[PDB]
Amino acid sequence: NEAVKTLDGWFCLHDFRSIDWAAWRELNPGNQELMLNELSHFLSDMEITKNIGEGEHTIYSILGQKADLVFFTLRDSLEALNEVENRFNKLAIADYLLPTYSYISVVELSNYLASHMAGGDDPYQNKGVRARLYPALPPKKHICFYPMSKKRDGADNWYMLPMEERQQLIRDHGLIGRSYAGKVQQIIGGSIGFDDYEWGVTLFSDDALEFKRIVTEMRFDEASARYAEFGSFFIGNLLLSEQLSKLFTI
Amino acid sequence: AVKTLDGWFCLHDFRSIDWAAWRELNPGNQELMLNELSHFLSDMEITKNIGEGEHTIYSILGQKADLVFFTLRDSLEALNEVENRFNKLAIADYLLPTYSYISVVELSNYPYQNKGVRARLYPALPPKKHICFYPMSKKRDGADNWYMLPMEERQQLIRDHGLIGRSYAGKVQQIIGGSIGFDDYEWGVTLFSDDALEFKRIVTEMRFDEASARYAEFGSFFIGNLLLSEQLSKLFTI
Amino acid sequence: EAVKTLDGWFCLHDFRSIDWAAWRELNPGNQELMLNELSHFLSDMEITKNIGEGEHTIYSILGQKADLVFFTLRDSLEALNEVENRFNKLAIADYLLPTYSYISVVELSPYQNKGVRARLYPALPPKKHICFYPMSKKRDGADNWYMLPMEERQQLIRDHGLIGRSYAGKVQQIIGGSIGFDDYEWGVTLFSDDALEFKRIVTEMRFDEASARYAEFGSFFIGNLLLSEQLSKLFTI
Amino acid sequence: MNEAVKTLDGWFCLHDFRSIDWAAWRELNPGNQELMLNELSHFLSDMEITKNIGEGEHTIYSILGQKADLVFFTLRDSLEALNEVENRFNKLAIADYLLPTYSYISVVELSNYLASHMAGGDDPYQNKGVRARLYPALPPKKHICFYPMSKKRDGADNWYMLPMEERQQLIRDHGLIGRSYAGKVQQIIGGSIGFDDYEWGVTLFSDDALEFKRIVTEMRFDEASARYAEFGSFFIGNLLLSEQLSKLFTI
Amino acid sequence: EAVKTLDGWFCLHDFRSIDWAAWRELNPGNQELMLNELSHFLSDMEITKNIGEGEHTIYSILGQKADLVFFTLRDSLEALNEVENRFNKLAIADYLLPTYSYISVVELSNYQNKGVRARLYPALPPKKHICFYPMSKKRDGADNWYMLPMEERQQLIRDHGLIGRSYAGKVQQIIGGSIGFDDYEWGVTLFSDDALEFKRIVTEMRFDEASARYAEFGSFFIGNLLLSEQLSKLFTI
Ligand code: FEC
Ligand code: FEC
Ligand code: FEC
Ligand code: FEC
Ligand code: FEC
Ligand SMILES: [Cl-]
Ligand code: NA
Ligand code: NA
Ligand code: NA
Ligand code: NA
Ligand code: NA
Ligand code: NA
Ligand code: NA
Repeated sequence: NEAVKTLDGWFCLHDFRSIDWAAWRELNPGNQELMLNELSHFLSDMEITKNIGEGEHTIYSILGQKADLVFFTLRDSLEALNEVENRFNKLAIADYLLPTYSYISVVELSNYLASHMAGGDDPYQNKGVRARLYPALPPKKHICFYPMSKKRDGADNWYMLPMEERQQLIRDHGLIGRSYAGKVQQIIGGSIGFDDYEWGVTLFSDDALEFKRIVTEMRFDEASARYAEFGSFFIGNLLLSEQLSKLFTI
Repeated sequence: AVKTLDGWFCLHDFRSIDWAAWRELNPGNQELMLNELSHFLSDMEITKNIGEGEHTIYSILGQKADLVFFTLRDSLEALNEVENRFNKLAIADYLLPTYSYISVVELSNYPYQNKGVRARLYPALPPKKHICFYPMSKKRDGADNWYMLPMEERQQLIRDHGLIGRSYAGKVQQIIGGSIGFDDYEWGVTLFSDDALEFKRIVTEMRFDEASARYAEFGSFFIGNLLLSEQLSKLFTI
Repeated sequence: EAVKTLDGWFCLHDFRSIDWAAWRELNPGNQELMLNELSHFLSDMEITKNIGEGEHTIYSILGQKADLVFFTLRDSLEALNEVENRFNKLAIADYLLPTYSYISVVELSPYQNKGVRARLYPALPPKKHICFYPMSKKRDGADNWYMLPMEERQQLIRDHGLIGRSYAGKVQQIIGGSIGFDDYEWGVTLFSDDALEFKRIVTEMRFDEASARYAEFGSFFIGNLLLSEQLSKLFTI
Repeated sequence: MNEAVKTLDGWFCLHDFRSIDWAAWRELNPGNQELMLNELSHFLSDMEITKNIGEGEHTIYSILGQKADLVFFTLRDSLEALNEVENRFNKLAIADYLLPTYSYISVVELSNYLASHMAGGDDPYQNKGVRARLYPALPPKKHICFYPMSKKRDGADNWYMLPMEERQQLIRDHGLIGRSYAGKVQQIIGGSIGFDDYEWGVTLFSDDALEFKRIVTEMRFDEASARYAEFGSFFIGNLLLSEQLSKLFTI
Repeated sequence: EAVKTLDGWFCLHDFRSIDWAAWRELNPGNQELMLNELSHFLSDMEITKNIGEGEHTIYSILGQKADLVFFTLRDSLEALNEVENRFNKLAIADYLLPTYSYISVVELSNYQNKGVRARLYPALPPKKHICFYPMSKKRDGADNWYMLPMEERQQLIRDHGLIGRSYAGKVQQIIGGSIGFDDYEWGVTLFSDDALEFKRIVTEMRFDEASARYAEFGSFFIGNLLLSEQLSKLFTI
């Protein structure tokens, strides 16, 4: 009956793309170089915004046919995020990066558990809270993304549960997640009102098998076993600018 | 069974921009097509001014769409004519259809001369910075069957739903379009706000209210930023 | 305990999207030739109608699902498929892209009775608007229509019909049975001069137990009557 | 504890649904069209040879609606032979104009819910009546109906949790309805557990398409289907002989 | 309460459909050059197989879902993604259209032991046929695998394994865990010289409670072994 409340940080876009190798193959090397030069300029623009504290971004190569690349971008406004989107699509090389999936969310800190001492202070001025709402992206070797929702299915209805019961379920969920400290970092984007599921979940690790371990362990925790609804899963490997030229060289 | 008052017919027209093909046009042809679109929109502005409809444009975040054209007309004939004349614009070959929704502005009984009722059936569109659209239906699933509830139960559920919505006065404006008989869900919901986080807040709060917790089925969600006709030239300039 | 039906014309709902980008590239003379051929095809349809061997009508569809629906009725599946092939062989059909179709047969849940024939071989009323959607009856746990005893189903059907009778002169329905023919169990076509009547009747029925508990719906399509004269206007950019 | 159904299995089956790309076909001049039709005609006569030496069957139906315009139903004695027919077909020049819209892989199946021959030590695959079912001759009926289906595993309606004697009863009652359509509807059941996305592909043949509606409707009120049937898409079509193809493909 | 797993090679199931119409437009010379490049690519993968750093095989797939599956196993996600990108950059890959893929890791559950290594880093038997499908365990009302206590689940897995052991020598299985990696929880590959053994084992398991009550299935793919030396014949029109 008591709705969850959230603190909300950067707006987020997960932008998945497949490379149109057949078309790219037809460009002569000089034109490929010009397009990669322009992309490097765009990416340095991204880096400038990161270095003044106004957003974040990273790129991972995606395994399988769902995508070749994910561009994960965070900005302080939907206007800025959409401007990045348009600037990217207007790049010459974007004609060769075909959209296969996207997700819009906002970094979310819910109030199921406390993130700071109660008592009148502005949480947005708490620098530990800020480090979570406006997260620096760890350059971990692997990324995992998937959206999810909470079930509203007969006797398994998360949104009919009272606050104290949801708090208990989230608390137990967090005990598992905290046991992966130093092995898995999570960024939770809330997407109710913004996209097709209720959260977009990003995990970072140097060992992709930690994704399998934590997701499996949580699936036996009642919060997920009874109430999790999952979308598609995407797994990838860190892709640094220095590796893009190689990737786009046939 | 609920009864309703019904206002303007509505089209949400979602479009993706085909940049790769647009890029191949020389600047003169791009300008010609944008000028044709500009006259199309000024003709829609006239219809808006004479009180025979409304329309607005928002840029859409993510890959679902680049633009939404939200048009309201007093007849399905007029609405279909707008749609066909839009599709026949040269520039429409570069605006690819990704999703659409058809509905009618709805006011339930949970009069047409009443000026306050008219303001809702024939709504002026607020030029808010952000839009949110999603369709939804009510469940008919085992023990969670909205349409098997007696009228008094549904009236209580709607009443509690409305109390939440009233607490967002001044922060979120809603247009509810009925679509039973017209499209694949039962309502199209359009929200307008200067702060997109208010969409997240109102939709989350309603999801813990029984009327939605037990009975709501949701389609896809679209969020966007207001786009004025005068900004189209810049958007389409590569 | 299974229902028995009387069966009439075989029906095709053929939804098409207009490929404006390609159509735009045709010079005016070629557009005119293709419209001339289409006008010949439609007069062929009209001849079958006028000798009592079928029916047909065209409506413009709102939204992106389709631009046009061609609703054709014929006395055999061979004749229905032949119309289909003739239509797709038209030059202009290259610009009418297929987006959805439905196959059904007009259903009454005797064949010399004139009143029955008027239902099995229905004249299409030239109403301003059309509504189409397919549906099935649920087989879902405790909401299982096909496990109900005949007398229960009969009662549910009765109350459904009372609602329908109250829309006499506002909505005309054609019910096509499609069990064995398409992906749902019925195709429902509604005709009216006031499209809000579609919303009213479908909503009122959805609160009736027959639909509230047991109805499963496909996509809905709503449209406006398109006469031959208005086709030339439509296809003139 | 729970006894799984056992099956006898015959020819492997491909239902290959295709849509005609009239816009592309229209751009060919008559000489090149006739030539691609000639190649198709030779292909079909080679299939006819395979049928005549008892190594398979095949038939063609025109499909109503937009799901497809044609179905090529092919039966062969091995998956290697079936896949070679498929590839050889796709390599026909005309196949570029026959766009794939749906396919189904199955194997002609005779379950052991009811007996097909007297118990004993005899090899059923030498029983000529059993063979007539496992390696079915295709009747040249005017109409075909195809749809895949599965049995539900959904809460209290779980077919695969039922004991054998209860499933036997349900199938027995199903068969009583089916046998009442003797001379009106012929069925070929292809099992596809492990081979495709549903558990069976069902093909019906009849000279009156309304018998399809009649039998399927009547069965849907039988408990075996009312409680446990899960249905895919339905396809209905009209017999198309090879000699009718030139007329079909003449614009 | 949660299962713990040993994890071996990372796996890619890469399903492709041949674009026959585009391939037909190529002159035989270009076709041969593209097939030569593919042959070199495959022989490089054979080297990786011979030094024990991975595995791969190719099967032709029945029906329209695909024409080929490329099944590749590598010791890192970096090495797997590199194979994938190298493949897509082959000229011939423009004619091998992607129709489905699966990412998993060979999994041994706890429900250098040289015998363990033979399962985690499996040699691929050159069986005449392959079967692939993904699956998950249900979390649906009263049929919720992940809410069962460990002892119940262990019993269900025990009975499941008895069935699998009775097919030893006829069916070889590779179970890939995919929780966190793809859309289902496992990818299941079966190998056999008799495709009917796929139907027999999968059917028999479906009447076992572990699958009857709790298994959720994706699409099924079946195919015939395709050696590198047979590719020229397949692609020659
Ligand atoms: C992995 C993974 C998933 C997705 C798969 C699954 O849930 O089965 C996953 C799913 C979710 C989902 C939805 C939610 C939103 C729940 C809601 O608001 O109803 C959601 C929400 C939370 N998670 Fe979560 N998670 N999660 C971690 C990993 C995963 N988490 C790790 C690691 C940590 C530990 C890091 C940290 O301290 O924040 C962690 C902690 C939290 C906390 C903080 C609670 C606490 O501190 O006690 C909240 C709130
Ligand atoms: C947002 C949103 C949704 C979408 C569903 C969701 O769970 O997100 C949403 C959904 C629906 C739906 C269906 C219905 C139709 C009920 C039915 O006929 O089943 C539906 C119907 C009503 N709503 Fe609704 N809403 N809603 C608001 C926002 C949202 N509303 C705000 C704000 C207000 C407050 C407006 C005000 O009173 O000033 C508000 C009020 C009403 C009133 C009473 C208004 C009046 O006449 O006074 C009726 C009736
Ligand atoms: C509209 C609409 C639907 C769509 C379902 C929905 O919930 O939207 C709709 C749905 C169905 C469906 C299925 C069936 C058949 C299901 C079955 O179990 O046989 C089905 C069958 C019948 N309907 Fe129906 N309808 N329906 C009307 C409109 C609609 N109807 C109007 C109007 C009338 C009143 C006209 C009259 O009195 O003749 C009317 C009456 C009947 C009668 C009684 C007349 C007769 O003998 O045929 C039968 C039987
Ligand atoms: C039509 C139709 C369907 C699909 C619609 C539905 O609701 O099932 C249909 C569906 C199925 C399905 C699955 C199965 C698989 C059962 C299982 O193994 O679970 C399945 C299996 C069988 N069917 Fe079936 N059918 N079916 C007929 C028509 C239809 N049948 C006609 C006709 C006959 C009459 C046979 C003849 O004499 O030629 C007939 C007979 C059998 C027999 C033989 C039983 C007996 O002889 O007593 C078995 C086994
Ligand atoms: C575990 C688990 C799953 C997935 C669900 C879950 O994790 O709860 C799981 C899934 C499957 C699936 C599908 C199939 C294929 C057919 C099917 O019903 O889908 C399937 C088929 C087989 N399994 Fe299976 N399993 N499985 C074990 C555990 C699991 N198994 C353990 C254990 C062993 C015994 C190995 C050991 O521990 O020493 C074992 C053995 C086999 C053998 C025989 C192998 C052999 O003799 O070498 C076959 C055939
Ligand atoms: Cl902390
Ligand atoms: Na990839
Ligand atoms: Na703030
Ligand atoms: Na966008
Ligand atoms: Na339209
Ligand atoms: Na057809
Ligand atoms: Na290699
Ligand atoms: Na194939």
